[PDB]
Formats: sequence, structure tokens, C-alpha cells
Amino acid sequence: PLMVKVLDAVRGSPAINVAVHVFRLTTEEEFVEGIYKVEIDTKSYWKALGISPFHEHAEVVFTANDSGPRRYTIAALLSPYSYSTTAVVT
Amino acid sequence: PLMVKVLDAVRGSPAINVAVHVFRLTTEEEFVEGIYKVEIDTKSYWKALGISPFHEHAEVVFTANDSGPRRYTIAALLSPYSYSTTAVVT
Amino acid sequence: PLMVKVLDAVRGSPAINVAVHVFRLTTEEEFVEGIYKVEIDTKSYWKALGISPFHEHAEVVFTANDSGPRRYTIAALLSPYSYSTTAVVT
Amino acid sequence: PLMVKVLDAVRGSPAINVAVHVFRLTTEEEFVEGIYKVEIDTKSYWKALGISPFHEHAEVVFTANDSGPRRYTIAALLSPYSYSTTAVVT
Amino acid sequence: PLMVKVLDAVRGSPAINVAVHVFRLTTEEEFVEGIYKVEIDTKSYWKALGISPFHEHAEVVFTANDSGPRRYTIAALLSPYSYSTTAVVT
Repeated sequence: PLMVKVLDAVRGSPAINVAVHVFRLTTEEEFVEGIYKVEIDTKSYWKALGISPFHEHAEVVFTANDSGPRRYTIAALLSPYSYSTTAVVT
Repeated sequence: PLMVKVLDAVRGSPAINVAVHVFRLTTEEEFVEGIYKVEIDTKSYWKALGISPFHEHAEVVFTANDSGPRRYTIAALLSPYSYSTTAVVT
Repeated sequence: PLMVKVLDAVRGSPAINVAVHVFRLTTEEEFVEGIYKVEIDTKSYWKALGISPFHEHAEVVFTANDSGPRRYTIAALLSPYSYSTTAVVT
Repeated sequence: PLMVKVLDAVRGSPAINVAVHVFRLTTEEEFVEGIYKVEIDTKSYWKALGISPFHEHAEVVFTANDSGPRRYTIAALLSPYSYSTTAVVT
Repeated sequence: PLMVKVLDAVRGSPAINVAVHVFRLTTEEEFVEGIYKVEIDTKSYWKALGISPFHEHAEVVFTANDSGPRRYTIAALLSPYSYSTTAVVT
């Protein structure tokens, strides 16, 4: 008799982020990966190269210059607000 | 008789982040990975290279220059607020 | 008769971060990894290289220059607030 | 007759971070890893290299220069506040 | 008849961090790892290298220069506050 009651009665004015889950090489099975996922300026360079990517003779030069003027200005991230003044000014 | 009551009655104006879970090479099974995941400027360089990536003879130069003028300005991260003044100013 | 009551009645205006879980090479099974995960400037260089990545003869130079002018300015991280003035100023 | 009552009645305006869990090479099973996890400037260089990563003959130079002008300014981390003035100024 | 009542009635405006858990190579099982985990500038260099990582002949130079101008300024870490003025100024 599984019973999940979430947020039954809401008279007011809220700001909500609900997530209700009810259950009864690289291999992934039977999962929930990302629901509210925020990835900002994420980088992956060499992921899951194949079987024997450099088998016998390899002269590999891996230079990774992460070098830049960047400006991430997020006034409210994954954050609800009922009554508020959210501002980014310059 | 599993019964989960979350946030039954809310008269006011809240700011909520609910997450209700009810249950009855690299291999991952039967999981919930990231629900409210915030990844800022995350980096992965060599992940899960294949079987025998440099087997016999390898001359590998791995230079990883993480070098940049960066500005992450987050006024409210994963943080709700009911009545408030959230500001980023310059 | 499992019964979980969380936050039954809320008249006021709160700021909440709820998480209710009710249960009845690298291998991970049957888990909940990250729910409110905040990863800022996280780095992983060599993770889970394959079977025999440098088997017989390897001349590996691993230079990892973590060197940059960076500015992470987070006014409120994973921290809700009901009535407040949250500000980042310059 | 397992019964968990958390935060039954809240008239006021709080700022809460609830987490209610109710239960009845590198291998990890049957766990909850990170719920409110905050990782700032975390680094992992060589994790879980494969079976026999440098088996017979290896000339490995591992130089790890962690050297940079960095500024992490977090005004409130994993810390809710009901009525308050939280400020980062310059 | 397990019964856990936490924070039954709260009239005022608090700032709370609740965590209620109710239960009835490197291998880890059946655990709760980190709930409110704050890791700042944590580093792990060589963790869980595979079976026989340098078996027969190895000339390994491990130089780890942890050398940088860094500024971590956290005004309130894992510390809620009801009525307060929390400030980082420069």
C-alpha cells in the first residue's frame, strides 16, 4: 500500500522545486543520473577512448591550455524565492 | 503500508527545494547519481581510457595548464529565500 | 507500517531544502551518490585508466600546472534564508 | 511500526536544511555517499589506475605544480539564516 | 514500535540543519559517508593504484609542489544564525 503525499495543500504563493521519485567499457544500468543538474564551464578532455587506443608506438603530446577571461554572474542558481528583489547590476 | 507525507499543508509563501525518494571498466547499477548537483568549473582530463591504452611503447607528455582569469560570482547557490534582497553589484 | 511525516504543517514563510529518502575496475551498486552536491573548481586528472595502461615500456612526463587568477565569490551557498539581505558588492 | 516525525508544525519563518533517511578495484555497495556535500578546489590526480598500469619498465616523472592566485570568498556556506544581513564587500 | 520525533513544534524563526537517520582493493558497504561534508582545498595524489602498478622495474620521481597564493575567506561555515550580521569586508 505504498502512498506518497507531497505538498498536499498550498494556500500561499510559494516557489517550489519538487522531485518525487517512487520505485518498486563504462556500463551504467537502472539509474536516475541528473534531475536538477547545473554544470557551468565543465570540461572533459579524453573520456572512454576505445579498446587499445595507443597500442604499439605512440608519441602523444597532450597540452591543455585552460586560459581565458571569463565572467559567470548568476544571481540565483537552483534557488527559488517567494518575495524578493534579485538583481545583477553593473 | 509504507506512507510518506512531506509538506502536507503550507499556508504561507515559502521557497522550497523538495526531493522525496521512496524505494522498495567502471560499472554502476541501481543508483541515483545527482539530484541537485551544481558543478562549477569542474574538469576531468583522462577518464576511463580503454583496455591497454598505451601497451608496448609510449612517450607521453601530459602538460595541463590550468591558468586563466576567471570570475564566478553567484549571489545565491542552492539556497532559496522567502523574503529577501539578493544582489550582485559592481 | 513505515510512516514518515516530514514538515507536516507550515503556516509561515520559510526557506527549506528538504530531502526525504525512505528505503525498504570501479563498480558501485545500490546507492544515492550526491543529492545537494556543490563542486566548485574540482579537478580529476587520471581516473580509471584501463587494464594495463602502460604495460611494457613507458616514458611518462606528467606536469600539472594549476596556476591561474581565479575569483569565486558566492554570497550564499547551500544556505536558505527567510528574511535577509544577501549582497556581493564591489 | 516505524514512525519518523520530523518538523511537524512550524508557524514561524525558519531557514532549514532537512535530510531524513529511513532504512529497513574499488567496489562500493549499498550506501549514501554525499547529501549536502560542498567540495571547493578539490583535486585528485591519479585515482584507480587499471590493473598493472606500469608493469615492466617505467620512467615516470610526476610533477604537480599547485600554484595559483585564487580567491574563494563564500559569505555563508551550508549555513541558513532566518533574519540576517549577509554581505561580501570590496 | 520505533518512534523518532525531531523538532515537533517550532513557533519562532530558527535556522536549523537537521539530519535524522533511522535504521533497522578498497571495498565499502552499507554506510552513510558524508552528510554535511565541507572539503576545502583537499587533495589526493595517488589513491588506489591498480594491482601491481610498478611491478618489475620503476624509476619514479614524485615531486609535489603545493605552492600558491590562496585566499579562502568563509564568513560562516556550517553554522546557521537566527538574527545576525555576517560580513566579510575589504
